Amino acid sequence: SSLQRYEKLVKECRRLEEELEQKTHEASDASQRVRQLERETTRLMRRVEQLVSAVEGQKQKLDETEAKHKLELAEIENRHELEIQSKMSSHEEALRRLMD
Amino acid sequence: SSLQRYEKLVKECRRLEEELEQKTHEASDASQRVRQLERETTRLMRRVEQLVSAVEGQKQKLDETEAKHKLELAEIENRHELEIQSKMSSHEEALRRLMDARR
Ligand SMILES: C[C@@H](O)[C@H](N)C(=O)O
Repeated sequence: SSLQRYEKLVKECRRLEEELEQKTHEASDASQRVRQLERETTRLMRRVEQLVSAVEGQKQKLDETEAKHKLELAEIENRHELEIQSKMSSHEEALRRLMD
Repeated sequence: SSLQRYEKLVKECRRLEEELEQKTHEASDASQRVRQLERETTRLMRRVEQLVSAVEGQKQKLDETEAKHKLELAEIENRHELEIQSKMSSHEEALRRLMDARR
């Protein structure tokens, strides 16, 4: 009776002490895992941020190559039309000097 | 004394029980945060692979755009050479006919 009731409560106290020890080891294991994952997430968010800046940089660079090319084309076209006009001018002076 | 001995052990059992519940709650919060981190980890990893693929796609588009620009420049030079040759040949015909006329 009385001794048995007391030893049953002693045994429950020990069961709580051993479960507490187990949960302490598991909480320690979990904290190792959270810290490991937080080091990964922060490292991931950084490279994502660098890659977004990279994509926007390549997109800007493509608009720049197109802008330079369209200008190069316009300069070439202007220079060629003036060269053709120069030939026509020279031809007219030649005809004027030969035919008087 | 028998009663007092049991009641003192009862209070310790409450302290341990309450301490186990606090540790149970802490483990419950921790393992939930792990699961959220594992989800965010795969979500971020998926975006890294996307952005890397987007980078390689833009680099190929850039090289082909440069290649296309170089072809268009060569075709412009070709057409200009065509027109120069046509102008100079028309001026030579005009010369030949006008020198014939004044003969
Ligand atoms: C829980 C405890 O108080 C009880 N005496 C038992 O035997 O489990």
